[PDB]
Amino acid sequence: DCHLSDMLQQLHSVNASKPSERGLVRQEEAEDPACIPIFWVSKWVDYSDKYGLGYQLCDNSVGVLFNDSTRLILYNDGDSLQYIERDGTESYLTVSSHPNSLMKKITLLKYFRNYMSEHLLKAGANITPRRLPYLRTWFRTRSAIILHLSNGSVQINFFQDHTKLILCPLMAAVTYIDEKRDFRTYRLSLLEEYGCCKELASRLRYARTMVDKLLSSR
Repeated sequence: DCHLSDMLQQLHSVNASKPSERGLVRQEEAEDPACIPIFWVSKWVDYSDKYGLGYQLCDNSVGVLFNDSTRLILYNDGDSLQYIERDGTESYLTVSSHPNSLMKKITLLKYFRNYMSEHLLKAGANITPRRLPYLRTWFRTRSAIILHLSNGSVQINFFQDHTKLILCPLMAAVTYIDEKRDFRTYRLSLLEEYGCCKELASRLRYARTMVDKLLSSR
């Protein structure tokens, strides 16, 4: 796939520049507003033992990648749906149309929505952004969950300190959410030029290994 291999080269480039080892790091000069992401995952629920993975995007739409490799998205109007078949065929319908064949999946998505609404907090709820994607694939390690969106964006959420990266290969940009929920969006090639802090550098090193894993899968 194109977007992942571009992302890999982009990450390699920044990491090969050893950006945290500059005399003076000038991270702020690498900031670029035109590169702020439009979509990212604000909440997620791993029910992969039985059903699949539920998630909410920053616009309050919710999606599920089911164990059977199909996907369902509920738009933030709370009635419109997009169903994506195993083979990639997408169709639009409504919850209120009550399609008997999809009622199980609709019920499961509503459960995920309701659970995330009452029991999880929204990630990146303060971000000012600059079609809706679905979750292509995901996996987790001991320290992070990795989410690959259909627009090419890769998001990595670190468990131990609540930090997050949103990587976009189209904009060649990374958005970093630190422990304080402070966020900044950087052009990768400008990080090469101006440097960055040790903690973003280490997470970009981790990100590269994660993109390797996604590619070797694929």
